[PDB]
Amino acid sequence: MRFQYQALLNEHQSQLDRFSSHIVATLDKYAHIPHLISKDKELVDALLSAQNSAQIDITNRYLEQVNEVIQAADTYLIDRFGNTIASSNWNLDRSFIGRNFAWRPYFYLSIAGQKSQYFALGSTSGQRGYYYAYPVIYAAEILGVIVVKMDLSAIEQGWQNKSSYFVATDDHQVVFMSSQPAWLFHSVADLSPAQLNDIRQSQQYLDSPIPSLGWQGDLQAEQSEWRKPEKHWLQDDYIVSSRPLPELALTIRVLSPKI
Ligand SMILES: [Ca+2]
Ligand SMILES: [Ca+2]
Repeated sequence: MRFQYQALLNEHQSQLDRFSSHIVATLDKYAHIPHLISKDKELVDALLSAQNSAQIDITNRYLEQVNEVIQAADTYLIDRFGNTIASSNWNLDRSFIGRNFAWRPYFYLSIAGQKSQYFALGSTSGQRGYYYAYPVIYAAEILGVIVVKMDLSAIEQGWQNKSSYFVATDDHQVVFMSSQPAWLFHSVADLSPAQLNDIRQSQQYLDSPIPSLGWQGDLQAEQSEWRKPEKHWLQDDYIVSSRPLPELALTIRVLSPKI
């Protein structure tokens, strides 16, 4: 079987190439949309007359149309103070209208004039998403931020292997996407109270308890093994190959049971 270990690592490299490709192709359908619509009349006019209900009506219906064309979860416009003033979900139970997101990194970074991206557990929706944001600029001034939130299903559904698993981990090794849903919002390895407090303060996963999956291993290695404490009652160990995707601040990992 060890006569098969290198071959498995080689196959892992191909799986990571194919999945990373799928991820990039899927995100590419949404990444440029905030810039595309950012200066559109409907968005700028709303930011300039945010308390004009007829204008907000026009802008809400436009964002709803855009959101349907791109098949995103939500597309919404935020003023320069962080308040959502128009949104594709204005007519849904999860309406973001009136909610303030100045505390979210995608708003903090984009109101400073740059494009930004982020992933999180949605605070109003309760749904995970990948977020792209872009500043709305008119007459050389930043007036607000436009955001597109993408549901993660098409990415997770692209993992079709039935003999291996994948997880996408953030910088604290918290599992944000996975082919095993039970591992979502758990860390790969134990975290200290201080680390858990930092995650909680960021609100990236809201108030989610972040339990530990308890694996041990070199989480910084491209090719490694994850094991449980010796003599533990379940030794579900794995051969694990990892591929960081810096732009996304996520590392993709493929896990194959060892033996
Ligand atoms: Ca435009
Ligand atoms: Ca084993």
